[PDB]
Amino acid sequence: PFDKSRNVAQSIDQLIGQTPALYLNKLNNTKAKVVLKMECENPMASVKDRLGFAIYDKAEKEGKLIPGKSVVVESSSGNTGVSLAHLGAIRGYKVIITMPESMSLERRCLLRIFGAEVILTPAALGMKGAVTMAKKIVTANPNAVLADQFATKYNALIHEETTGPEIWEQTNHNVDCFIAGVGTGGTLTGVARALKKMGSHARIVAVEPMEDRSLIDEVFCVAGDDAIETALKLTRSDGVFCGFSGGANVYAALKIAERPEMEGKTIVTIIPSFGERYLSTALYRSVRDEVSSLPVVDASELQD
Amino acid sequence: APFDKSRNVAQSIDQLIGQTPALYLNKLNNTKAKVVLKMECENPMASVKDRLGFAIYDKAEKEGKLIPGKSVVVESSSGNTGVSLAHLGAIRGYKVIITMPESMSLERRCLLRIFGAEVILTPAALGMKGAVTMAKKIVTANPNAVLADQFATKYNALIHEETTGPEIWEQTNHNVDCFIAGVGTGGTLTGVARALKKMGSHARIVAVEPMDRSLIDEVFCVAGDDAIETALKLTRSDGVFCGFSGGANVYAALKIAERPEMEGKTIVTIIPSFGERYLSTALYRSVRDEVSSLPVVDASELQD
Ligand SMILES: [Cl-]
Ligand SMILES: [Cl-]
Repeated sequence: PFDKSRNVAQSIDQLIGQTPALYLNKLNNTKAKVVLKMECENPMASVKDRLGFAIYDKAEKEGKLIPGKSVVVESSSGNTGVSLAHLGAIRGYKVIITMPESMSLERRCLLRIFGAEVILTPAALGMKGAVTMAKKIVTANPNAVLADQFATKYNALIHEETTGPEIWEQTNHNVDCFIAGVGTGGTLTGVARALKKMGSHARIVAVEPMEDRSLIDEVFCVAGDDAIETALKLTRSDGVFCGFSGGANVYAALKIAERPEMEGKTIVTIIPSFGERYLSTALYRSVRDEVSSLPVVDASELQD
Repeated sequence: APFDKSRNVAQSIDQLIGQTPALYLNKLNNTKAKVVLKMECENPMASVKDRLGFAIYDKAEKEGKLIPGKSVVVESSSGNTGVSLAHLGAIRGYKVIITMPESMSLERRCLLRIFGAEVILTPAALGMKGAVTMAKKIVTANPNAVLADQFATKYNALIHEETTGPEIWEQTNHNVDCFIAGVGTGGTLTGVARALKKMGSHARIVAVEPMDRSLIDEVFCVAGDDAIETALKLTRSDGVFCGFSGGANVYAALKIAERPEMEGKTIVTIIPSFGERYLSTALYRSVRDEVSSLPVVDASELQD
C-alpha cells in the first residue's frame, strides 16, 4: 500500500491505482449519491494502467515474461497498448504494436513516444490483419510473446484485487449499485466479484452503448449521442473531463439515480480515461468545429 | 484532520488539486546523487497551474474580489494558466473569457471551449501583447468583469509556500539539498524556496533559464535542444511524459547531480505539465514525422 504523501516512489509503477473518488455535484439533481471512481487520474491517464502493470508483474512471476529477453507483441493501439508500451519501456522490454494503417496518427505517435516498434497493417484487413501480423511475429521469434493472452488472463483479477477494494474502502463499505461498461477489458467483472466477496448485495449494472450473467443484474443501453452530450455537460458542470465510456456511464448512473428505490442510496461508477486523448476524435468534434470558425479582432482595435 | 483522497470520497474536484506524488529518477540518472521529481503533471487538469487556478478563485472569493455568478473572469493566456482558470471557473459558475492569438492551435481553442469559456482571438502579428490589450478592453467595457492576472500576481508564490513546498518537505523525509525550477512566471520557485527556508532546510535554490531574486543561489541556463532531447529520453527511460519545462529542469538536475559535492545528496525538481497536451507541437515533432512515414505490411503477407 504505497503512501504518496510520505514517500518518494521508486518507480512510476507505484503511482498506478489508488485513484480518487468524487461525488457528482452540480450534474446530480437526484436524491441518490453518485460516486465517480477517477481512473482518468492514473499516470498514463486511464484505467488500463492497472492492466499493464498486472501483465508485467504477474507474467514475470509466472516466468512467462523475462525482462530484456521477451519481446512483447500487442495487437491493439488503444489504452491497453499505451500502457504496455509505457511500462515495457521502463522495464527494458522491446514492445511491438501491430495496428491498421487506418488508426489515427495520434495513436501511432503516443505509442512511439514510449519507444514501441509500431508496425502498420493494411486498412482493408482491419483488426484481423493486425492479429495475423502479431502471430507471424511470435511464430518467427521464440522470444516474442503475445500480450493479449495475459490481458485476458489477468484483467478481472487485477480489478478484484485493487479497484474493487479501493471503492469498498472509499465508500466506507456502502455501495448500493455499481455501474460500468459491458465491454470487458473493463472493471465490471472484478469489481463485482470484490463486492460479492465483501458480502455486498449491490446491484450490478452493465452499460452497453448503442450506435458472466450471474454477476450482472441489468444491462442498461445508452445511445451514442447521449454519451457524447453527457461527456460535455460533465466537464462544464463538475470539471470531469473524460472519454466516451465515461459519458455513457454517467448518463446511465444519473437515470438509475432517479429510481424510487435508489433514493438515499450510493451509486458508484467508473470514469475510465481522461478526455485529452480524445480532443481530435469524434467525441469532441462539435467543439472543434465551433472553434475552427471563430472571428479575429482587427489590429486597428488594439494599437491605441 | 486533512482530507485523504486515497481513502475517502471528495465533494469537489478542487480537493484533488495538489498532493501530487514524488518519484525518483532511475534509468536516466547514472550519478551518485538522488533526483526526486515533483509530479505536477498528475494534477486533475494535468499541470501545476491547477494550484494557481484554485488559489485565484479560493483566495479572491474569501477576500470578496470575485463573486460567484456575478464576476466575469478575464484572462489573456495561451497557456496552462488559462486552461485552469477556465476549468475551475465552469465548476463555480463563473463566465470565463480567454483572449489568445489566432496563431495558437485549434486544439488549445478546443480545450478551453470544452470548459465553456468564451474564446476571443487576436491578430497573429501582435502576439500575446495583443491578447493582453484585448483583455483590458473587455474588462473596461463590463463593470462585472475582472482581470485574472492581478490575482495571479498576488497569490502565485503564496500557494506554493502553503502547499507544494511543505509537500516536498514531507515526501523527501525532511531531506532536500538542492531545489531546481524554472524562472518563468507561475513557477513554483519563489514559494517553494520560502517554505524550504522556513522549515530550516539548507537547500541550494537553482533557477532554470532558457538559452524574488534574493532566494536564488544559482541561475542554470539550458539550451532548447537539450530540453527537447531530455523530454524524449525521459519517456523511454523512466516513463515520465512531460513538456519542455520539465525537460529543461531534468537536464539541469542531471548536470548538477554530477558535481562531487552532490554525492549522496537529494536534488528535487518539478515536472510542471503532462506531455499529452504537447504531442502535436514542436516538442515531439521528431516522433510524429517518424510515425507518419512508416511502411505498411503488404496484404499478400497476411490475407489469411
Ligand atoms: Cl472514459
Ligand atoms: Cl513540463
